[PDB]
Amino acid sequence: NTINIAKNDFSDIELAAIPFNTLADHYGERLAREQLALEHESYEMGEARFRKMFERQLKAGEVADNAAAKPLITTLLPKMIARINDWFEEVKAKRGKRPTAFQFLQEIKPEAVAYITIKTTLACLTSADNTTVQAVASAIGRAIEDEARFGRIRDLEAKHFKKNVEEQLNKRVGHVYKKAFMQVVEADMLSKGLLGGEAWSSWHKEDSIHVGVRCIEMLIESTGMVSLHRQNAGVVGQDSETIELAPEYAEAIATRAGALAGISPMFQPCVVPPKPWTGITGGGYWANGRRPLALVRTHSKKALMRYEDVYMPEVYKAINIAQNTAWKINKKVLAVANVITKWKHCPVEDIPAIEALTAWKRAAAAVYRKDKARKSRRISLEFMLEQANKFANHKAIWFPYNMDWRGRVYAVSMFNPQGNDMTKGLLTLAKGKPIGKEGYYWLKIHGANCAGVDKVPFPERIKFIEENHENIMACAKSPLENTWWAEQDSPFCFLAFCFEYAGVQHHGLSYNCSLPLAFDGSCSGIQHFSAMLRDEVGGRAVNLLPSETVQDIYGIVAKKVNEILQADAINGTDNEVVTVTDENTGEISEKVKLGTKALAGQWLAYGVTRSVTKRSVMTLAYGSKEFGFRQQVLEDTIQPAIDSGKGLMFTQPNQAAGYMAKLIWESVSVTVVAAVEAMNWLKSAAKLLAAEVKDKKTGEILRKRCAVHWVTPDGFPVWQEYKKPIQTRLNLMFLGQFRDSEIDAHKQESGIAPNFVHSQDGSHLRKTVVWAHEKYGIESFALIHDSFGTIPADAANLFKAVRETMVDTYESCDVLADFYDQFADQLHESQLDKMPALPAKGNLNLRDILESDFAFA
DNA sequence: GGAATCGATATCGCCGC
RNA sequence: GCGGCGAU
DNA sequence: GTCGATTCC
Ligand SMILES: Nc1ncnc2c1ncn2[C@@H]1O[C@H](COP(=O)(O)CP(=O)(O)OP(=O)(O)O)[C@@H](O)[C@H]1O
Ligand SMILES: [Mg+2]
Ligand SMILES: [Mg+2]
Repeated sequence: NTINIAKNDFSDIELAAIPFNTLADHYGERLAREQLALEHESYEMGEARFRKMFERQLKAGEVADNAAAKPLITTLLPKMIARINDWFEEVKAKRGKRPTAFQFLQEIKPEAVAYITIKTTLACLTSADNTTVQAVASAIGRAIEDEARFGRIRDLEAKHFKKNVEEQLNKRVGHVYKKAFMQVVEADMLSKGLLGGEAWSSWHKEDSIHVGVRCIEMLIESTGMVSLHRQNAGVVGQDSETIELAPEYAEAIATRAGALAGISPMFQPCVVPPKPWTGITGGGYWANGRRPLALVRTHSKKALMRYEDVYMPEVYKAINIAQNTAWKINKKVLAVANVITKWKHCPVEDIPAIEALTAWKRAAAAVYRKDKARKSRRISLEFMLEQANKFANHKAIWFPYNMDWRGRVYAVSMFNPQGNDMTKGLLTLAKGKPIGKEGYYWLKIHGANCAGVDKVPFPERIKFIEENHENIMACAKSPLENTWWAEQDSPFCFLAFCFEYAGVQHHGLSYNCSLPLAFDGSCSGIQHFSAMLRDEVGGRAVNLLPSETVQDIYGIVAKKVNEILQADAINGTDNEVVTVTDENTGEISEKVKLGTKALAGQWLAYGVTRSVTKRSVMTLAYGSKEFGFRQQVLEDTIQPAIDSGKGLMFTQPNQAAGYMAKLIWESVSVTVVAAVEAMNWLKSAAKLLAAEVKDKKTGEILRKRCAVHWVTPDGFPVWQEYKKPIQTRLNLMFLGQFRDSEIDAHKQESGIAPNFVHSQDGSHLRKTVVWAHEKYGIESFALIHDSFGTIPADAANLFKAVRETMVDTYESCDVLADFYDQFADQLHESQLDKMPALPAKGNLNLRDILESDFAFA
């Protein structure tokens, strides 16, 4: 019984009587009457959102795992753990055989029990009918039992062995299986590890009821959450004492849930250009919803305020400029999806084209997930395709844009430009230009990108387009009769285009064409680093330097690795049988340690190509180094290998993947040395600044833990402040939640590298939005972090504006150093030496960028 | 110092138990 | 919180 | 299960 918010609350955002004459005037009565009734819906779609989710929270008893009920259990668990702590001193300070519950409740951490009760309590209390203290008490015990039993595993026996457990534990969902897991763990733990009995088999259902009853007692004692009243006293088959939730506390919830359901808005797009950003907040949507948009998406309220008075117009315009872009539904494209999705889970998934256990149960696991997604993935489809259907007859729709704490612009709504193929393919720009002989040279280029040809020179890409002109046309003539679009690396977009490419043919270059051609960078990551350090080797790689042949970072590190293989294939170490005794069993074993010489043999035997290197290198920007590739190598190619038929050669999977790692790791830390250096330098910087330098002779705080802060080239300032709570409260099979804060130096030193590049690309895009807006009449953009698009016509320009906006930023500054000046005077006296120097620069000439056909942006 | 522990892919979003 | 999805 | 790097004895 939740306080329906859908009253005077949402009523707030009045779509007919509010100071909205501002919009009316500016766009009209209808659109301004629309924008507000929409926004209003968003919330109405937000409340509903909350209810149905809250419905199944009660309907499974998980009403404790709901933010609506978590504020009570915060003042409710201190009262209850204290009373059980006095009660343990009440019978300990009194001779005579100790109560039935007290023998057991002396095994499970009291705090735990304390909670265990609260939860399963409210859970059964929200059941259909059965609330009797009989079944109730039975439940509580049932559970507490489990925790003293399997919590001993996590306490002494698997002190470290638990590592191998935790993992498969969390992965296990639902009370049942989690138990299924812990019993089988127990049966093998005493079968090898620590020995003893199982003094829980003596725990009769009686013992269980006993526990579950003395607790509840403690519960109505310490608190009044539940009043223990008699149900029809004076009857033999009706007089049963039962539990009821204190009407007061029930209101707390119904109320907390009420106000909650009103801050989860379903952000739609706008009917009228968004409300420019004046600062910090109030931006994007127009109404004054009980959920304003922040300029920046941040975690802590204070962190957002640090912006309030900051100056940065370069930035405020970017958002605003970019946010003004008008788009429209691709009415043609949509009636294609409107057909094929109603005849297929995935319009483009299947179209008629021309180690025993640990493996059989390996693929079995597959077949499970692969169907999880196929159903989650359609859950998102059904959404888009709906949104899309709402706004198909609208003349033009707009998207508000925030930023993440590090810069990056995002749209606000759910259905947005930064979608997936299908998504992006329903979205084309509202104002067009006529195309022109140069505007169409780019339609076509795009068309080449959308079909997968993009690592071959632009004429080529055009060759392609032209060789298949008939096809394309086919598709655009009749889309449903031809699946050639579909099979294309980006179908729904690539078919976006085919309807344009046939508009050209029917109207010659005078064709008004609003479709977003987009210029994607190579690996923004390495790029920036390689520029901010003039690394010609590296830039070459991401195509910072112009070339005739599209350079492919993966393909080249592939290379550098095949070169090491063959070098070990001839020299290198030989095998080696080393003895490995198990940590749990103490059993002796024989394991031959494949040597470089052979490992390679295999590698070579398998067939190393771009595809064995991609992921590792493409994530190299987020941190992964030598260690993290193993896992990747192994599962991204070694496993699916064996599990595919090939893989024979993979005698020691782990060893083959331990090795390939290092190879990769050596082959990239020489191709993008830049990225390597810049990242590590940065990583140092943050470590230091994270540290809590003291004197271990006073154990005195010399310079507390410093966060990290810098300012992007376009005026944006980023604040890397990762906080870790000092709490804790792990539970086994039920929950295990909440119980001040401090900077978590690890998170801190981790997230610098990525974040920094990530705020940087940030600046860069915000600038090209501006630059190419002011300097060239371009007023219509497609923004995807590292992907800029515009209409066929302004296209020619964009392409250059970027290669421009870029070289400007790297020429004019050295964020690396600038970044120094930022913390420099914050490094305590003592650490002034552990801070390595800014790596030397290179011989790259940024100005080359301006002529790199392939480093689009 | 030396032996004992955490940790290893970044930010945004949606959905779900 | 874990799971999955999707965006770079 | 390698590499190491930071913590407490
Ligand atoms: N290990 C990883 N973890 C998370 N996201 C990853 C990832 N590896 C790749 N991705 C994402 O997956 C996407 C891969 O798309 P692809 O089309 O395979 C890459 P690409 O950069 O166009 O090169 P390609 O043409 O060689 O495929 C990237 O957009 C990236 O953001
Ligand atoms: Mg690609
Ligand atoms: Mg990526």
